[PDB]
Amino acid sequence: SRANDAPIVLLHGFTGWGREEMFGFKYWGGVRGDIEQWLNDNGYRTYTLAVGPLSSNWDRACEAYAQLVGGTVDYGAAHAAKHGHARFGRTYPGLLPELKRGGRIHIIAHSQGGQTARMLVSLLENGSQEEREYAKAHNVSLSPLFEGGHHFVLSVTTIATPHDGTTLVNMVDFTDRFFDLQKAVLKAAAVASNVPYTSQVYDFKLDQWGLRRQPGESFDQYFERLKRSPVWTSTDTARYDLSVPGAEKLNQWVKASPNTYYLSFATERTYRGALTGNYYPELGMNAFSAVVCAPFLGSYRNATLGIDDRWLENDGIVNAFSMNGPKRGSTDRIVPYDGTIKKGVWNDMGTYNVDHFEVIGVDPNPLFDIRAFYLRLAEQLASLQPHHHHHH
Ligand SMILES: [Ca+2]
Repeated sequence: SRANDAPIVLLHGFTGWGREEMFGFKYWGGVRGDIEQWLNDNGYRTYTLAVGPLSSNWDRACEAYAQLVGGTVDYGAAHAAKHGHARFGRTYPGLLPELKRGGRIHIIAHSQGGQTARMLVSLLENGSQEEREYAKAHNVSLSPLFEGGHHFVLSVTTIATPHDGTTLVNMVDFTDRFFDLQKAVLKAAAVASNVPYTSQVYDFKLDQWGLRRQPGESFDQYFERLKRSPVWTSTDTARYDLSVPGAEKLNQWVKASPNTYYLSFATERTYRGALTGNYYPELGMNAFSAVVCAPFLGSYRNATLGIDDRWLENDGIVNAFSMNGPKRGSTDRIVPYDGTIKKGVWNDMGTYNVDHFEVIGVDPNPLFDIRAFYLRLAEQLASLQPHHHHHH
């Protein structure tokens, strides 16, 4: 039964856009519909975050905070100076001013969005010691996000998240395939990549870096410039955070709050080969992933980097082994779901036979009851108790 009234907030990964972008083709629902609308219609108040898809988890968290409470994005003086980007970004009206009033939220995140959510919670709770100290030594102002003490998040749900990174980033032609992936997503929403569209369409939100598609520039050309930009070349990027070392690093500081519930969902759309031990993509997997990404993910081994046979099963984009929760360089606890949702630990809700894009409806899958998946999820989050009790 309903035990809390917190609103649900949806969060995307290395790909994603606002509800008004892509001519309305939703990241959350894709060809299958509108996930946010489905939840709202069924009585679970739901909102959508849109943040920089290629940006670091840190930038994304700063953007999320501001998008939630309202205001101008504050990346932190120490952080901005450390990476040579702007300190202030876009201004948001704020989706949930109630947060400043004691309200809470459930975050449902997909792909890299899971890392962002974890980071958000950490910053909210603990702030940033480095930002606090930089503020004091330089006499610069400080965003509340870096103070700590905030309690807005009742839970975090991650779906197909690379908590321990994805081996996809080790592909020699990663840079080109990655951007071709973006092109495939554009293709899914019936948008061409060789057309200099005058409407926005897909805003990558690179205010901090001063980058944006110009008049007369198609996505193809825009991506060519991005590839040579700091959002692809720096350590303050999705590219880095998505990597096995980059993830481990993030895990070294981004910890599970003992005040928040965490749910994890894994995905797989592969089959094992008997003679090679490798994993192959199943019939139905989004075409781009099956041809370009899956073969690699299910065959790439690296002993020195710790990548072995447990890393081969994948969802076409991320290794399944990486989803149940942070493990590399982490102190977080992961617990297999036993009918009871524990606090401050990762509740491994299992593995689902869906690919990276089918799970959000971007790639069709008629055997996947997407509406029921999310409704079941919403009902489960709504049943979370704001404070459980110790019993026999
Ligand atoms: Ca499919």
